[PDB]
Amino acid sequence: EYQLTLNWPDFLERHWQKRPVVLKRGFNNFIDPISPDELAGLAMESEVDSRLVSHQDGKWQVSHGPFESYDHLGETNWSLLVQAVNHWHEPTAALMRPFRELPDWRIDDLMISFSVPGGGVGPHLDQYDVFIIQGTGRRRWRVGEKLLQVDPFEAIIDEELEPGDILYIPPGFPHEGYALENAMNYSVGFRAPNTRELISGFADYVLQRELGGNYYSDPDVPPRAHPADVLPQEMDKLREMMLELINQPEHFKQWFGEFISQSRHELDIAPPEPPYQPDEIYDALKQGEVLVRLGGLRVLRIGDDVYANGEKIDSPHRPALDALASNIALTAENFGDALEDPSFLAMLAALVNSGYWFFEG
Amino acid sequence: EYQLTLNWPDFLERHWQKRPVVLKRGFNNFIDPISPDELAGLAMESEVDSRLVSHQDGKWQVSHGPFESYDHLGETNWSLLVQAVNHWHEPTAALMRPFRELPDWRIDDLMISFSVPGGGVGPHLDQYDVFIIQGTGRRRWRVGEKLLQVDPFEAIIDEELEPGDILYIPPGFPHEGYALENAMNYSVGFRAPNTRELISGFADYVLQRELGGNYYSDPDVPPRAHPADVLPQEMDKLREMMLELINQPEHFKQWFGEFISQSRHELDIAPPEPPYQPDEIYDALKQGEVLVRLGGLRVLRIGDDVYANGEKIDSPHRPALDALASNIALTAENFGDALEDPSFLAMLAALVNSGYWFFEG
Ligand SMILES: O=C(O)CCC(=O)C(=O)O
Ligand SMILES: O=C(O)CCC(=O)C(=O)O
Ligand SMILES: [Co+2]
Ligand SMILES: [Co+2]
Repeated sequence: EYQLTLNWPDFLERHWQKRPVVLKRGFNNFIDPISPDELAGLAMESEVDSRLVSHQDGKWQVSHGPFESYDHLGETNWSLLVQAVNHWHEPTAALMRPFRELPDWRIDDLMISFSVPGGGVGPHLDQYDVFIIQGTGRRRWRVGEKLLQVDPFEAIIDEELEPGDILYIPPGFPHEGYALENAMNYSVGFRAPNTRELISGFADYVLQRELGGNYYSDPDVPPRAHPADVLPQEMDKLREMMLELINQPEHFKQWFGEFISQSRHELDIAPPEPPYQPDEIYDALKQGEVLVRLGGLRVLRIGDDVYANGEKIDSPHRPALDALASNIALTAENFGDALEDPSFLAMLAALVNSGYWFFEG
Repeated sequence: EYQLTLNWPDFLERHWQKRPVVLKRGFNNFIDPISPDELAGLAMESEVDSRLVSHQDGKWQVSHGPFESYDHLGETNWSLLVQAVNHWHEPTAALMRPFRELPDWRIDDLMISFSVPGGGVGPHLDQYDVFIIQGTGRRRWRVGEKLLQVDPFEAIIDEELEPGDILYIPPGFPHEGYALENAMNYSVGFRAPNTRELISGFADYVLQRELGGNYYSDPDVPPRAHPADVLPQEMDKLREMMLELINQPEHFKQWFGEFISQSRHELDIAPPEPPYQPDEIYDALKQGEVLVRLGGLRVLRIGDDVYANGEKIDSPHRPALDALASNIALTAENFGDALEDPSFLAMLAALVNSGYWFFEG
């Protein structure tokens, strides 16, 4: 397992969502989980979101994958960036574990860039927190003060990253990175909803479930000098209906569990055929087999319920469920007596048959 | 003009959104604004929403317009119902004026039914308030107590309506009406949003305007024993973001003005060609011409702004604008000095060119 040398309370107190910082030797003896060639290969696949970025003579150029080849690209001034490699490559997903000191619901995916000297995407800022882990090679990273693609900035951090160095950047800090030597960078990205996404999502939920069917009612309709007027008390009442629908706590929790447990990038969903019967799940677990969560699959506990990729999961076996949320790899011990409950077993079978968890690989 | 004999404070105190009631002789010497033949003719048009409802030997049958003919229908047991005749026929729109004792924003449209003896749509309840005005002929109306198409009920009102009688029904009271003699009924309908429609609309508004771009921020991210958990304080914060976006008062007002001023039925939008220049509007008004609001067009005042068919209207000429909201027919006096303001004139020209108001007809 990858192991951070970070002082976490320090980082949280001084840097998280406050100030960028180079974590020198964040990882000791850093070994890359994937090679440039493997990355390129991955970028050859259609299910994978990737891009190639180039710059020559002052002018940029972006291409989107999949790429049939790379036959002629150049020695310098380009970079291949692949989103969510952790959805497609397990060793890569291992890089994200140490960052579980921060909450799962806030973590996004892992983006990998390979760059030849000069390669990079130019000066910009992002709306999300990011840890950029330096793998093989070397890159110059610059970060300016809080103000996509921005004007040139005066740097407050200007560093050459070495294998195992990590650059943390809060949202809104302009930054710029380019390779000095053939370089792999691993961006553990975070994600945070905005209010627009929240109200949109919740509205979709309410439409789908046919909730909020209560009509404005006015047996005490107020008088007005002008019949076309809409009075502030009526407005206040309608507004209050809206707020009240939002404050129905159980519905709020269910909607948010479904909303937030969805991923921002395509998952490698491969439903088993033929489907698993509950008995197979039982037997396999009892025989000591490991149930593995699909890479990038979001699984979060909200109250007593667990939410996996948009689906709610409810069971009177609390520790087993919590095991589903916390553990990437699972064994019979994690579930305990819950495996004797056939309703629970059928639930696990449904999850596996959806391709959300798989045995061993 | 049609004139109600109703005691309005009584009706509001005892009946509005509380209890159904037959208003005997609501109108004196009631003259129908439209004939059965004209209604049928209207139902022959494609832009018009209508239906024919029949019952024979225990079994119902519904057909939707437009109808090429009525050649063979029967002497009995059917009814033609046309939605929003006030969108298509001015004398009909005149029936709605007396009901402006209730707020414009709560009023819907006017639906007209013609029925031969036995004709009617059967026992049902509605989610909106309605005044059913009896025109020519006679109908038996029954209304049961608060509980679409319902089981048979024990009536609390069971009356034969005569020309000029009006049956008021609050939402949720089952009712049943059928003709005794060839009968015209005029339903002045009301409408009230539900919470689902409100949050949907507001969400659409926020998406369209790109509002709510503020991201959840957690420099004070709370500790947890389990990394997959989502804590109640974080939930409370997200919820609070939602509520706060809803409570931005000016945005709330604009969104609601745009939302509520839309009609539930197709309008007769006929943009003039060639378009009116502001000067023509000025001249026509100055010469004494009458500017007429399009039938069914919703125009409502919210704060200082006026909203017409989804469009916001802002002008430092308050009385003129208020005139746009309150008056169906307008003359130069209604606008006063505002007509000397070319920005205002251009505004009127835009409204007319959209077909929202027209000169004289
Ligand atoms: O790995 C890279 O070079 C790019 C990382 C980055 O800052 C971004 O794409 O937002
Ligand atoms: O005019 C009619 O017969 C029908 C009125 C009514 O109750 C309805 O359609 O909801
Ligand atoms: Co960036
Ligand atoms: Co009805």
